[PDB]
Amino acid sequence: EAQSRIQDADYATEVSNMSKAQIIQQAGNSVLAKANQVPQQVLSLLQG
Amino acid sequence: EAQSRIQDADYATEVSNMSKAQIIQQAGNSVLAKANQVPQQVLSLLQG
Repeated sequence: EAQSRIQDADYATEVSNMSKAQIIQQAGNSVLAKANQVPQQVLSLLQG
Repeated sequence: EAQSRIQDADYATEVSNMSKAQIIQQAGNSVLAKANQVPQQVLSLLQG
């Protein structure tokens, strides 16, 4: 029982952790796509 | 007489003893099955 106390992660805790990690990752990927939408306003200015 | 006083267990006493022992054994086995119904709720948590 004491060894179980020391070891044996709580599935509730790591389930919540991975869920929020996955959402943060997807948010980061979407924001990365928005930021990698690099300025083409420079291209727009170029022909002006 | 004296040897009978020393030896010769009381059939009433050991009949009662084994009866309650058998009941305790059956109760322990049923509770053991209930406990060995080891957490599957973690499995439910996973797909969420």
